[PDB]
Amino acid sequence: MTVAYIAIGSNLASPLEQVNAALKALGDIPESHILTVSSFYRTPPLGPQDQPDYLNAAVALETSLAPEELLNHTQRIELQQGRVRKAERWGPRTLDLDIMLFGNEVINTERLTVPHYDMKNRGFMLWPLFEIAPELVFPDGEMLRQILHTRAFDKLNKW
Ligand SMILES: Nc1ncnc2c1ncn2[C@@H]1O[C@H](COP(=O)(O)CP(=O)(O)OP(=O)(O)O)[C@@H](O)[C@H]1O
Ligand SMILES: Cc1ccccc1C(=O)CSc1nc2nc(N)[nH]c(=O)c2[nH]1
Ligand SMILES: [Ca+2]
Ligand SMILES: [Ca+2]
Ligand SMILES: [Ca+2]
Repeated sequence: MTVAYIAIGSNLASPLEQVNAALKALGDIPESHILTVSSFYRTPPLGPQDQPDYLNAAVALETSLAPEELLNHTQRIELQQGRVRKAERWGPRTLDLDIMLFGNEVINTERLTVPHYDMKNRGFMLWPLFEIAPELVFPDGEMLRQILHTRAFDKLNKW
């Protein structure tokens, strides 16, 4: 088994409903069990700002799936919750499931890059992650606690 950490975001079609439904669906992924769910946070949009605020959360999922098999499931769940691809970069969406970490693994395939390429620069990923895994160490040895101690991030407000 490995513990995967997944970032959840939603800013369309009742984000609380989307995230609750996503948590049910994540539990239903085979060879996998949810260990921990963070608080829900209401966060201002980064990137384009002409969209509603996000609900952000993090989940710890213990799994014996291959990393790309986990991605298969997270993509399925997004699509089944009505996620539609628009032309605008970083536009709003009903559900976004980003695989932040897959144990200590470094993965670089055509479909999957882990650790998530920008997570160390995103408070809306790191703060919920710290809530559920304060002892976390990244594959490169960096400590989550040290990043959050050193780098300027806005505090998150709970939903
Ligand atoms: N760690 C990861 N988690 C989820 N998807 C990933 C991933 N690494 C690569 N991908 C790939 O990323 C592709 C595009 O996903 P999108 O959701 O449109 C990017 P985004 O989440 O809007 O932006 P971001 O990656 O800057 O957060 C997916 O089809 C998937 O194949
Ligand atoms: C941080 C950042 C810097 C520069 C350009 C883009 C971005 C995005 O994250 C864009 S996509 C995105 N932006 C987001 N904003 C919030 N609050 N929550 C999210 O889950 C979320 N996802
Ligand atoms: Ca399961
Ligand atoms: Ca994302
Ligand atoms: Ca995504």
